[PDB]
Amino acid sequence: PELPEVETIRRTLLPLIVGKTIEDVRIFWPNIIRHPRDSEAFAARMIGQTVRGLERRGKFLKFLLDRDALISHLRMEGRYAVASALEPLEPHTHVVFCFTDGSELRYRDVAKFGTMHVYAKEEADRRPPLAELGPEPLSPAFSPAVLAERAVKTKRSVKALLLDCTVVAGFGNIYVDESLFRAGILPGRPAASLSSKEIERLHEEMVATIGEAVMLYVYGRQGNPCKRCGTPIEKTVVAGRGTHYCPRCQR
DNA sequence: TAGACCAGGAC
DNA sequence: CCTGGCT
Ligand SMILES: [Zn+2]
Repeated sequence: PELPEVETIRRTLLPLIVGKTIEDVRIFWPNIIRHPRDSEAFAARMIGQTVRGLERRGKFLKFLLDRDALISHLRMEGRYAVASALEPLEPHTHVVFCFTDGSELRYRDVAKFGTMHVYAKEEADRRPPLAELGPEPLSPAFSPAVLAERAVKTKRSVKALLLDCTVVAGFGNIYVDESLFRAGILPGRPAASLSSKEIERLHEEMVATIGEAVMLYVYGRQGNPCKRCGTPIEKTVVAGRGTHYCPRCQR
Protein backbone atom coordinates (compact mmCIF):
# COMPACT_ATOMS: atom_id res chain seq x y z
CA PRO A 1 0.00 0.00 0.00
CA GLU A 2 1.04 3.61 -0.64
CA LEU A 3 0.81 6.42 1.93
CA PRO A 4 -2.77 7.36 1.07
CA GLU A 5 -3.90 3.75 1.33
CA VAL A 6 -2.07 3.31 4.64
CA GLU A 7 -3.84 6.42 5.92
CA THR A 8 -7.15 4.88 4.86
CA ILE A 9 -6.23 1.69 6.73
CA ARG A 10 -5.27 3.76 9.77
CA ARG A 11 -8.55 5.65 9.67
CA THR A 12 -10.85 2.64 9.30
CA LEU A 13 -8.97 0.07 11.39
CA LEU A 14 -8.86 2.34 14.47
CA PRO A 15 -12.60 2.25 15.43
CA LEU A 16 -12.44 -1.52 14.99
CA ILE A 17 -9.78 -2.06 17.68
CA VAL A 18 -9.74 0.96 20.00
CA GLY A 19 -10.38 0.05 23.65
CA LYS A 20 -9.89 -3.68 23.04
CA THR A 21 -7.59 -5.62 25.36
CA ILE A 22 -5.10 -8.17 24.05
CA GLU A 23 -5.52 -11.62 25.59
CA ASP A 24 -3.15 -13.55 23.31
CA VAL A 25 -0.78 -13.08 20.39
CA ARG A 26 -0.20 -15.92 17.95
CA ILE A 27 2.67 -15.92 15.52
CA PHE A 28 2.92 -18.29 12.56
CA TRP A 29 5.86 -16.65 10.77
CA PRO A 30 8.35 -15.32 13.37
CA ASN A 31 10.69 -13.63 10.86
CA ILE A 32 8.07 -10.88 10.56
CA ILE A 33 8.83 -9.98 14.18
CA ARG A 34 11.93 -7.77 14.22
CA HIS A 35 11.88 -6.43 17.77
CA PRO A 36 12.17 -7.85 20.29
CA ARG A 37 14.12 -10.34 18.14
CA ASP A 38 12.61 -13.25 20.08
CA SER A 39 8.99 -13.55 18.95
CA GLU A 40 7.93 -15.09 22.29
CA ALA A 41 9.05 -11.94 24.09
CA PHE A 42 7.16 -9.90 21.48
CA ALA A 43 4.04 -11.95 22.19
CA ALA A 44 4.41 -12.01 25.96
CA ARG A 45 4.81 -8.23 26.34
CA MET A 46 1.65 -7.37 24.40
CA ILE A 47 -0.65 -9.61 26.39
CA GLY A 48 -2.77 -7.53 28.76
CA GLN A 49 -2.36 -4.21 26.96
CA THR A 50 -5.34 -2.29 25.63
CA VAL A 51 -5.35 -0.60 22.20
CA ARG A 52 -5.50 3.18 22.76
CA GLY A 53 -4.77 4.50 19.28
CA LEU A 54 -3.42 4.10 15.80
CA GLU A 55 -1.23 6.59 14.01
CA ARG A 56 0.63 6.65 10.71
CA ARG A 57 4.18 7.70 10.05
CA GLY A 58 5.08 7.64 6.38
CA LYS A 59 3.96 4.17 5.34
CA PHE A 60 4.38 2.76 8.87
CA LEU A 61 1.39 2.13 11.10
CA LYS A 62 1.92 2.87 14.77
CA PHE A 63 -0.44 0.97 17.08
CA LEU A 64 -0.47 2.69 20.46
CA LEU A 65 -1.18 0.48 23.45
CA ASP A 66 -0.88 1.12 27.20
CA ARG A 67 2.90 1.03 27.52
CA ASP A 68 4.13 -0.09 24.09
CA ALA A 69 3.97 1.03 20.47
CA LEU A 70 3.67 -1.57 17.70
CA ILE A 71 5.33 -0.32 14.51
CA SER A 72 4.08 -2.17 11.44
CA HIS A 73 5.19 -1.97 7.80
CA LEU A 74 2.98 -3.74 5.24
CA ARG A 75 5.50 -3.57 2.39
CA MET A 76 3.87 -5.17 -0.67
CA GLU A 77 1.08 -7.47 0.43
CA GLY A 78 0.55 -6.88 4.15
CA ARG A 79 -3.03 -6.40 5.29
CA TYR A 80 -5.05 -6.17 8.50
CA ALA A 81 -8.58 -7.38 9.22
CA VAL A 82 -10.75 -7.68 12.30
CA ALA A 83 -12.84 -10.83 12.59
CA SER A 84 -14.23 -13.46 14.96
CA ALA A 85 -12.06 -15.98 16.76
CA LEU A 86 -14.74 -18.53 15.90
CA GLU A 87 -14.11 -18.38 12.13
CA PRO A 88 -11.25 -20.16 10.31
CA LEU A 89 -8.23 -18.00 9.46
CA GLU A 90 -7.82 -16.89 5.84
CA PRO A 91 -4.71 -18.08 3.94
CA HIS A 92 -1.34 -16.47 4.66
CA THR A 93 -2.33 -15.24 8.13
CA HIS A 94 0.98 -14.89 9.97
CA VAL A 95 0.20 -12.93 13.14
CA VAL A 96 -3.05 -12.76 15.14
CA PHE A 97 -3.79 -10.52 18.10
CA CYS A 98 -6.65 -12.01 20.12
CA PHE A 99 -8.83 -9.63 22.12
CA THR A 100 -10.79 -10.37 25.30
CA ASP A 101 -14.08 -9.81 23.46
CA GLY A 102 -13.56 -12.79 21.14
CA SER A 103 -12.53 -10.71 18.14
CA GLU A 104 -9.08 -10.78 16.54
CA LEU A 105 -6.77 -8.49 14.62
CA ARG A 106 -5.26 -10.60 11.84
CA TYR A 107 -2.16 -9.85 9.82
CA ARG A 108 -2.01 -11.45 6.37
CA ASP A 109 0.96 -11.15 4.02
CA VAL A 110 1.48 -13.53 1.07
CA ALA A 111 4.95 -12.07 0.46
CA LYS A 112 5.93 -12.25 4.14
CA PHE A 113 7.92 -9.05 3.58
CA GLY A 114 6.12 -6.95 6.20
CA THR A 115 7.76 -6.19 9.55
CA MET A 116 6.75 -5.61 13.18
CA HIS A 117 8.72 -3.81 15.91
CA VAL A 118 7.53 -3.28 19.48
CA TYR A 119 9.11 -0.71 21.85
CA ALA A 120 8.06 1.35 24.87
CA LYS A 121 6.05 4.19 23.26
CA GLU A 122 8.47 6.87 24.37
CA GLU A 123 11.30 5.37 22.37
CA ALA A 124 9.62 4.12 19.21
CA ASP A 125 10.41 7.39 17.41
CA ARG A 126 14.13 7.11 18.20
CA ARG A 127 14.52 3.44 17.23
CA PRO A 128 14.36 1.49 13.97
CA PRO A 129 12.54 1.64 11.79
CA LEU A 130 11.19 5.11 12.59
CA ALA A 131 14.38 6.68 13.92
CA GLU A 132 15.54 8.59 10.85
CA LEU A 133 12.22 9.07 9.04
CA GLY A 134 11.65 12.50 7.50
CA PRO A 135 8.71 14.90 7.96
CA GLU A 136 5.17 14.10 6.86
CA PRO A 137 4.62 15.37 3.29
CA LEU A 138 1.35 17.00 4.36
CA SER A 139 2.77 18.63 7.49
CA PRO A 140 4.23 22.15 7.93
CA ALA A 141 7.51 20.46 8.88
CA PHE A 142 7.91 19.61 5.20
CA SER A 143 8.28 23.01 3.59
CA PRO A 144 9.87 24.46 0.45
CA ALA A 145 12.74 25.64 2.65
CA VAL A 146 13.39 22.14 3.97
CA LEU A 147 13.27 20.65 0.50
CA ALA A 148 15.52 23.40 -0.86
CA GLU A 149 18.08 22.83 1.89
CA ARG A 150 18.31 19.12 1.09
CA ALA A 151 18.25 19.88 -2.64
CA VAL A 152 21.34 22.11 -2.79
CA LYS A 153 23.45 19.77 -0.63
CA THR A 154 23.34 16.69 -2.86
CA LYS A 155 24.64 15.72 -6.29
CA ARG A 156 22.06 13.02 -7.05
CA SER A 157 18.85 13.17 -9.08
CA VAL A 158 15.73 14.97 -7.92
CA LYS A 159 13.81 11.69 -8.05
CA ALA A 160 16.41 10.00 -5.84
CA LEU A 161 16.12 12.88 -3.41
CA LEU A 162 12.34 12.47 -3.23
CA LEU A 163 12.64 8.70 -2.70
CA ASP A 164 14.86 9.33 0.33
CA CYS A 165 12.78 8.54 3.43
CA THR A 166 14.98 10.90 5.48
CA VAL A 167 13.92 13.78 3.23
CA VAL A 168 10.16 13.18 3.26
CA ALA A 169 8.16 10.30 4.73
CA GLY A 170 6.63 7.58 2.57
CA PHE A 171 6.63 9.36 -0.78
CA GLY A 172 6.16 6.46 -3.17
CA ASN A 173 7.49 5.92 -6.69
CA ILE A 174 4.10 6.63 -8.23
CA TYR A 175 3.76 9.95 -6.42
CA VAL A 176 7.32 10.98 -7.18
CA ASP A 177 6.72 10.54 -10.94
CA GLU A 178 3.30 12.19 -10.85
CA SER A 179 4.54 15.15 -8.79
CA LEU A 180 7.54 15.70 -11.02
CA PHE A 181 5.27 15.61 -14.06
CA ARG A 182 2.91 18.16 -12.52
CA ALA A 183 5.83 20.38 -11.54
CA GLY A 184 7.27 20.14 -15.07
CA ILE A 185 10.58 18.71 -13.87
CA LEU A 186 12.52 15.81 -15.38
CA PRO A 187 13.15 13.07 -12.78
CA GLY A 188 16.77 12.95 -13.93
CA ARG A 189 17.51 16.60 -13.11
CA PRO A 190 20.21 17.04 -10.47
CA ALA A 191 18.50 18.20 -7.29
CA ALA A 192 21.02 21.04 -7.13
CA SER A 193 20.10 22.18 -10.66
CA LEU A 194 16.61 23.13 -9.47
CA SER A 195 15.75 26.81 -9.14
CA SER A 196 14.07 28.43 -6.16
CA LYS A 197 10.90 28.65 -8.25
CA GLU A 198 11.22 24.99 -9.25
CA ILE A 199 11.69 23.59 -5.73
CA GLU A 200 8.70 25.71 -4.70
CA ARG A 201 6.55 24.35 -7.53
CA LEU A 202 7.73 20.80 -6.78
CA HIS A 203 6.77 21.15 -3.10
CA GLU A 204 3.35 22.47 -4.06
CA GLU A 205 2.68 19.60 -6.46
CA MET A 206 3.97 17.04 -3.97
CA VAL A 207 1.52 18.28 -1.37
CA ALA A 208 -1.33 18.49 -3.89
CA THR A 209 -0.71 15.04 -5.35
CA ILE A 210 -0.48 13.13 -2.10
CA GLY A 211 -3.15 15.37 -0.56
CA GLU A 212 -5.66 14.58 -3.31
CA ALA A 213 -5.02 10.85 -3.11
CA VAL A 214 -5.46 10.89 0.67
CA MET A 215 -8.76 12.79 0.41
CA LEU A 216 -2.63 9.39 -13.45
CA TYR A 217 -0.56 11.50 -15.86
CA VAL A 218 2.52 9.35 -16.37
CA TYR A 219 2.89 6.37 -14.05
CA GLY A 220 2.35 3.15 -16.00
CA ARG A 221 1.25 5.13 -19.06
CA GLN A 222 4.40 4.71 -21.17
CA GLY A 223 3.58 4.44 -24.87
CA ASN A 224 0.37 6.35 -24.22
CA PRO A 225 -0.22 10.02 -25.14
CA CYS A 226 0.49 12.61 -22.46
CA LYS A 227 -2.80 14.01 -21.17
CA ARG A 228 -1.57 17.59 -21.49
CA CYS A 229 0.48 17.68 -24.71
CA GLY A 230 -0.13 14.38 -26.51
CA THR A 231 3.54 13.37 -26.54
CA PRO A 232 4.16 9.65 -25.88
CA ILE A 233 5.01 9.08 -22.23
CA GLU A 234 8.40 7.46 -21.78
CA LYS A 235 9.74 4.96 -19.25
CA THR A 236 13.38 4.53 -18.28
CA VAL A 237 15.40 3.66 -15.18
CA VAL A 238 16.22 6.32 -12.56
CA ALA A 239 17.58 5.62 -9.07
CA GLY A 240 16.78 1.90 -9.28
CA ARG A 241 13.10 2.38 -10.07
CA GLY A 242 11.04 2.41 -13.24
CA THR A 243 10.56 6.08 -14.05
CA HIS A 244 7.78 7.60 -16.15
CA TYR A 245 7.78 11.07 -17.68
CA CYS A 246 6.73 13.33 -20.55
CA PRO A 247 9.80 14.49 -22.55
CA ARG A 248 7.92 17.67 -23.56
CA CYS A 249 6.10 18.84 -20.42
CA GLN A 250 9.04 18.09 -18.14
CA ARG A 251 12.32 19.99 -18.37
C1' DT B 1 26.34 9.10 -2.23
C1' DA B 2 25.57 4.23 -5.91
C1' DG B 3 24.56 -0.09 -5.58
C1' DA B 4 24.29 -4.09 -2.95
C1' DC B 5 21.65 -6.12 0.13
C1' DC B 6 17.32 -8.44 1.69
C1' DA B 7 12.50 -10.20 3.22
C1' DG B 8 10.19 -15.13 0.00
C1' DG B 9 8.70 -17.42 -3.55
C1' DA B 10 7.01 -16.72 -8.58
C1' DC B 11 7.20 -18.00 -13.06
C1' DC C 1 12.30 -10.13 -11.11
C1' DC C 2 9.53 -7.37 -7.69
C1' DT C 3 10.57 -3.16 -3.84
C1' DG C 4 11.11 -0.05 0.29
C1' DG C 5 14.38 1.18 3.17
C1' DC C 6 23.44 -1.22 4.89
C1' DT C 7 28.38 -1.18 2.69
ZN1 LIG D 1 3.29 16.28 -22.00
